[PDB]
Amino acid sequence: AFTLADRVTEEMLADKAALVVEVVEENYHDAPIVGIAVVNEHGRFFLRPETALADPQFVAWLGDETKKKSMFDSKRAAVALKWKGIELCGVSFDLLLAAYLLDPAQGVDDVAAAAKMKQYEAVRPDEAVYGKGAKRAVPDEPVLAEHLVRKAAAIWALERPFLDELRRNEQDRLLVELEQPLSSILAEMEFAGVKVDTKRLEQMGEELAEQLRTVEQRIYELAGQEFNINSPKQLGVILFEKLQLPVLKKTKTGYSTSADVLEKLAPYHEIVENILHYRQLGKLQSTYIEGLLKVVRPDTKKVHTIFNQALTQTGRLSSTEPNLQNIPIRLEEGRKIRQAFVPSESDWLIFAADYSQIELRVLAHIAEDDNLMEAFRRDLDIHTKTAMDIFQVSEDEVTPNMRRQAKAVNFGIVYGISDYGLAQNLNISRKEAAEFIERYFESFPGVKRYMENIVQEAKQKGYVTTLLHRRRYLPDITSRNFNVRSFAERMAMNTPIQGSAADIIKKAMIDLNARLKEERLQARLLLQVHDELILEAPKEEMERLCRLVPEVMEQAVTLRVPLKVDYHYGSTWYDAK
DNA sequence: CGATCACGTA
DNA sequence: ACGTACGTGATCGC
Repeated sequence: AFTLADRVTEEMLADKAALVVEVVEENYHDAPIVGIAVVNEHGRFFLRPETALADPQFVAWLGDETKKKSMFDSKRAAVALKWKGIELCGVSFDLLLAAYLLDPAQGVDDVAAAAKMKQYEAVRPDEAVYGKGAKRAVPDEPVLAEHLVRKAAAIWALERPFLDELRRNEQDRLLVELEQPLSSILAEMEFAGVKVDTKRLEQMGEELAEQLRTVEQRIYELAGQEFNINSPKQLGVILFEKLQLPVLKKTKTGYSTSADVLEKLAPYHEIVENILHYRQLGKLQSTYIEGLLKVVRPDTKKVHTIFNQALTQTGRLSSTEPNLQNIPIRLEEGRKIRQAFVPSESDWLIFAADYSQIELRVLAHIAEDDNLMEAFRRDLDIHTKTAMDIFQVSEDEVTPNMRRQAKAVNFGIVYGISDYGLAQNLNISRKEAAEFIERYFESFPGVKRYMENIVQEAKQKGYVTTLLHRRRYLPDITSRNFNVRSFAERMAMNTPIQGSAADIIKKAMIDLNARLKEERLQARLLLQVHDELILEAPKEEMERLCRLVPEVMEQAVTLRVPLKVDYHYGSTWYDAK
């Protein structure tokens, strides 16, 4: 049972509690809190939020760092409270992050899923309580109050067994010193948001709209017929049946029209270059103009992403609503989108700092490959050096094509090398790709030993680990299906690299936040994009940031090779180049 | 409403 | 025979 409380009392304010601050909307920015539950040594309490959040003693308790709270997804609560002007402190255990670290593959998205990992089932999945999609709703108070108290009771019961397993895994510091402090930093970044120049975005959409109309009219006259260019089915009929273009790859239902396939078809018809261009413009228009404008806040003109900290299988963050980790940059036309991302205050600038080749530097460290470590100790161009070694030429004899192919080898090595995967990427035969791979391992025998050993270790232990002891279980490493087993082998090779790189930048973020506070800088973190950090700061702080930010990022961990950070700043995200 | 294509990023 | 890890939008089916 539990107390359905009319007022906040002293016994609800104990120095250790499980706390539920329920935000049902999936995007929690400026979202309602629908109910609160507190479980502690004195009992179990449900509080209505309009009462609790107006009570100065409850607000003081929330913000008291010495009053310890155990929660699930405390960032969601912390951010929803920030929009109400209320500080949440003292979160000493986050069951979402604890479950994520123990096993990211569970996809633990609610308390019930985490509870099931320890044979605790006296709590309902959130989706069973609130419903799915269209029929999603907050239930009546008796039903809501029981759910929130059951969630708090589950958190109360599950802290000890989760912490015990984290300790056995040597992941306790990973939770308490990395992921939990990072959660507070992400909460601040999301709450700050990024300012958008919506007038510039709208002007870009207008120009894109004209150019789409121009290319689309060109495609129709080249096909002698109007059709929905955005339908892969209609497009496949036009290309491979009407225009009789060669079919070099079929999908499941019909024909493949992916950009790769289209590159090869461009010699046969002028329509193919136009379809590629039409796809480029339509992607910018639908996803990065129209889509961005849909989630810009009309009052502040800011976007407030949500960084999912407990989703990826490697320890990376992801970013949603909007995804600010896939804003175009590779092609100049899309890169101009970044001109619409601007500082949030006048006389401020965008500052962007990125690790140089962090994945291959991590590989050099974990493989202890003499040649690879020496290449980074010389700060060589790694792809040119790889071409020199693979193709047995001096630096002067590396042609652009040779560097391009060596780069592709380097990407395959990080991803989990295979002759078929490299052959697909370089448009060469499997036998040729195998020759490249054999030459690579002759030049980097420590990497070869590492890759063999990590696959065997994944088989023996059942999992692989990162530098800071994140883990990923790989049960498919023992499969007798070649495809399934090969997937797991590539994951064994890639996850310690991608995951260790994630560990490093997460530590850098914690270290940076602490240095910014010590220095009393106004500069603030806005975004992380896997190997880069984006900040905004007064123009008068740029000189100090040019020294501080790369140093903090470079010193976040000590590896057998240096870490190298490049940086740029300017009046928009585009200009921070 | 739900997988599939496709394409954007590191 | 599949490159590693993500998210969004569109089409198309029931």
